[PDB]
Amino acid sequence: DDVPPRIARAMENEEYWDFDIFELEAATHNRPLIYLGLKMFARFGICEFLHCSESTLRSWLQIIEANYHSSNPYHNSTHSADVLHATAYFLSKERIKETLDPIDEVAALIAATIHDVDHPGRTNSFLCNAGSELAILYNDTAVLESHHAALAFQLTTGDDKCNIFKNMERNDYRTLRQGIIDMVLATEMTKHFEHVNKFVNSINKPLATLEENGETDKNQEVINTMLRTPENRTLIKRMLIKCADVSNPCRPLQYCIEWAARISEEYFSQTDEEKQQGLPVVMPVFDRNTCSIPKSQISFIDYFITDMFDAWDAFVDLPDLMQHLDNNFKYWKGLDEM
Ligand SMILES: Nc1nc(Cl)nc2c1ncn2Cc1cccc(OCC(F)F)c1
Ligand SMILES: [Mg+2]
Ligand SMILES: [Zn+2]
Repeated sequence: DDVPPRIARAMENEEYWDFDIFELEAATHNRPLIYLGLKMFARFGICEFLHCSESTLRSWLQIIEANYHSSNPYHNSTHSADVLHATAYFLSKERIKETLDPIDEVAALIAATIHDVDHPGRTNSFLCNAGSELAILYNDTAVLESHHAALAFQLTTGDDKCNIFKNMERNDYRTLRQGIIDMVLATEMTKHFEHVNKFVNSINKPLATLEENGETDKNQEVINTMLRTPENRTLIKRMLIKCADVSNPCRPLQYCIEWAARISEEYFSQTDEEKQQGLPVVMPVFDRNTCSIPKSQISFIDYFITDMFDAWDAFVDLPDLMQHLDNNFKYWKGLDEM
């Protein structure tokens, strides 16, 4: 409650898509997650649902944020707080509100908070080629995604101070734990097109078919019943976390550029280590000595962002994100000048 003024002023317009996440980063001194988590979890009423104290939530955010590595240019707690902001924005949209249940909202907001915890600033493919402890521990399969969810549950339930789940009932926790794990694991790159195509095929195309019939009261209930199944709610949750995770190209230009520099610097660090250690170079284009950041951002947006956000926008209606996406794409194209 008693927040200092600059951090309070940094968190004023957090329902809005335009949000100065880097000012929140500077004002909190690399602690944006704990302050933005407290406000978001309070506004959604999360501890009322989980029956946790404000003091149990505080310790939980603390130990989760602590295990985010500040030395990572991108994969630090500021990224998680940003993904929490985009997650809350999507939940607040009319289509998600009338489709998802309160337990899903709780699963999404916790999942955004924990989804990259203890990221080492290296890709899964780096850890497998290096034979890292977590690649041997997780058998080269979704190495970091399994670690994030597992460590998050180790930190939460391992201590009575941090366990925000301790006052829940048996069945509710099993359902909520399975929801979090599924959203955290869905962020793995190799499953990108699989999760996008399942969303298009099972949601967008069926929903577009039924919208051709009309705006009938009996028709809306068929649409409501179809979307609200457990299978389709899972597919929406995977899409929502996946979009929030890589929402930075749909941000205001000033933030879009900062996120590009951070993730690029992070991939250049891995490339310097791979050449030094003799490891196979998994991202050859991302070398600080040869990489055109604007052109790599264009390739990134064409490969992962454009179709995914096209489908998500067709479902949720996200005009501001697509307008920013267009403006940012044109900015990158305009910097060539050659
Ligand atoms: N602006 C960005 N540019 C680049 Cl080069 N990578 C980014 C960016 N924002 C997040 N990432 C991380 C990333 C990298 C590759 C794929 C990816 O996919 C999202 C899902 F498929 F895993 C996310
Ligand atoms: Mg991740
Ligand atoms: Zn992430």
